[PDB]
Amino acid sequence: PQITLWKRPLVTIKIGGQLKEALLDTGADDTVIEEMSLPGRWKPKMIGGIGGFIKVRQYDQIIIEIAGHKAIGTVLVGPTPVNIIGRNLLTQIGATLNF
Amino acid sequence: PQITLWKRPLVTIKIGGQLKEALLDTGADDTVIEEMSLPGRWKPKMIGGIGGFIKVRQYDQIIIEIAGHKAIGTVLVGPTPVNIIGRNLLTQIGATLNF
Ligand SMILES: CC(C)CN(C[C@@H](O)[C@H](Cc1ccccc1)NC(=O)O[C@H]1CCOC1)S(=O)(=O)c1ccc(N)cc1
Ligand SMILES: [Cl-]
Repeated sequence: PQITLWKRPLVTIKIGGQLKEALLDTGADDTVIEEMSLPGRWKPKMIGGIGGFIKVRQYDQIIIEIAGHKAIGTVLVGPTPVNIIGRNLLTQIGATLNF
Repeated sequence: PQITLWKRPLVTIKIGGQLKEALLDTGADDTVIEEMSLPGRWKPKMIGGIGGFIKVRQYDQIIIEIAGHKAIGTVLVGPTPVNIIGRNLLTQIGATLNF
């Protein structure tokens, strides 16, 4: 699908059995999802941006269905205002920025 | 061009006669650049990032060249980790997300 940017590029995703809305973000290195429970071991990490840093839990090898496309990779779970799909998963679904 | 996301989508921008590096950021509503001197009066603006809200200076009708493409629009100046080209200017250069 070809997504224009007149508005936030939001899509529906499936993770850990729940349905959520997330932003397709080329500016985000890794994917970050709001507080939720995920299975497995995790390790703490700090990610920073506009406003500073937040502490997140790094879960590896998580499966996510992005707009009907399955993908595997690291997911950061923490107090983010919005669910963000980063480059680590955008690449897996073959997303590109065109102009 | 067609930009894959295996690495940060960085591009050269030309603003105020200077060459700078900037990130094509679909998850950013506005364009935010590091401290520098811009012409005209500014208005105050509050923007929200991953770590909270910050105060920036808004300059309108600034001429900016993004990867060789000329745009003219709003540019915010403040304490940002990297120069960010947000949706306000991406729409001007006709950028889309495809997959
Ligand atoms: C600042 C860039 C370099 C990185 N951020 C991505 C950006 O797309 C970020 C996404 C976002 C949108 C709305 C609320 C909160 C975050 N937009 C952003 O700050 O929008 C501001 C600037 C203009 O409009 C509002 S990040 O969230 O800090 C980040 C850092 C590390 C990881 N692993 C993932 C995400
Ligand atoms: Cl590829």
